[PDB]
Amino acid sequence: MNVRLCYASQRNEKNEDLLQDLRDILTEARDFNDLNGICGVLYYADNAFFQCLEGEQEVVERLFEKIQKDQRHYNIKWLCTYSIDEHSFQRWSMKYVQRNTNIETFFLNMGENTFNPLLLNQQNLKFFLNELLIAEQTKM
Ligand SMILES: Cc1cc2nc3c(=O)[nH]c(=O)nc-3n(C[C@H](O)[C@H](O)[C@H](O)COP(=O)(O)O)c2cc1C
Repeated sequence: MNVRLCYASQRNEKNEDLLQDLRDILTEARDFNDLNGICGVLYYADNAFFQCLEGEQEVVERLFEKIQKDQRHYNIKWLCTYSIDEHSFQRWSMKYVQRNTNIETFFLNMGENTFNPLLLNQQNLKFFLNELLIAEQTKM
């Protein structure tokens, strides 16, 4: 089974150098994901991560277990795991997306002015993933 797994987490602010942490996370993620048949997107804004992992169920669940142990975030909240009929994020071992006015417009239009993916219902999380898919990747 191929699956998409999504979660949200909090930036651990004990870590002072966020810019280097994001570089390190994306370096590690792109290396491992490429070697293990995983793709997806990492969204970062307002001290919170949202990630979607796509790939074979066992490798994706194993990677999510490893990510839970990572001291660069805390308060990991699993949002969904479902089987997928297409790999939407196959262009990227790990796409990087930051907040932009289109994503802010998306949240405002559906009434969620916190811009917090953790608050989205199943349908709105699918729409949020669409925004992350069409967003121009942020070059790190
Ligand atoms: C928000 C976030 C997202 C991450 N995404 C991935 C990823 O997609 N793939 C990956 O291999 N590592 C990712 N990591 C990194 C792993 O958690 C990190 O490389 C791992 O802790 C190294 O584990 P090890 O010491 O067992 O090698 C991520 C880390 C964070 C904080």
